[PDB]
Amino acid sequence: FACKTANGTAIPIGGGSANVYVNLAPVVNVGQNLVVDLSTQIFCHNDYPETITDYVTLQRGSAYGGVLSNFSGTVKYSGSSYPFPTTSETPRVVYNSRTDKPWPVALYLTPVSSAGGVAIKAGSLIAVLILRQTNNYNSDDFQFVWNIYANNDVVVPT
Ligand SMILES: CO[C@H]1O[C@H](CO)[C@@H](O)[C@H](O)[C@@H]1O
Repeated sequence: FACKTANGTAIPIGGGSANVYVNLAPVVNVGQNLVVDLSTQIFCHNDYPETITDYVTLQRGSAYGGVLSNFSGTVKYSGSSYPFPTTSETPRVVYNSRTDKPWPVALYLTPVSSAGGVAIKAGSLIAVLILRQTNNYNSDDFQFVWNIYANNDVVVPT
């Protein structure tokens, strides 16, 4: 089991960490969602589907910088919504193919009432998402840590 980003940054068997740089809607009004859909940028696969089933959760999602200060967050994982920053490990998604499958994580971030102006700074860390991979074969319990960075400013109109 290993993962890679759209631009080809890899985290190999056994886990590790990588930086993910995301383009964000440049203007987001109060009452609207800023959507950060990581399923278009993070992909994983099973290296031995003939014998092994891989299990993958969002173990933890943390918010940083402007997202922590200026947004009210929800994370959608494989079709179900949970609070973000997260309060529990998600259910598992099964990985059972050698063909790359997206990691079905999307953040939905809506501005809090106090938010206004540059609510997310370009280049800033906005989230850390921990992918936890286990299997039905051995005791492997690996963390794939995704550090999410903003590519651009996000303005919340006032
Ligand atoms: C062969 O072992 C590797 O590949 C399998 C299947 O993906 C994983 O379950 C395991 O943790 C290792 O990453």
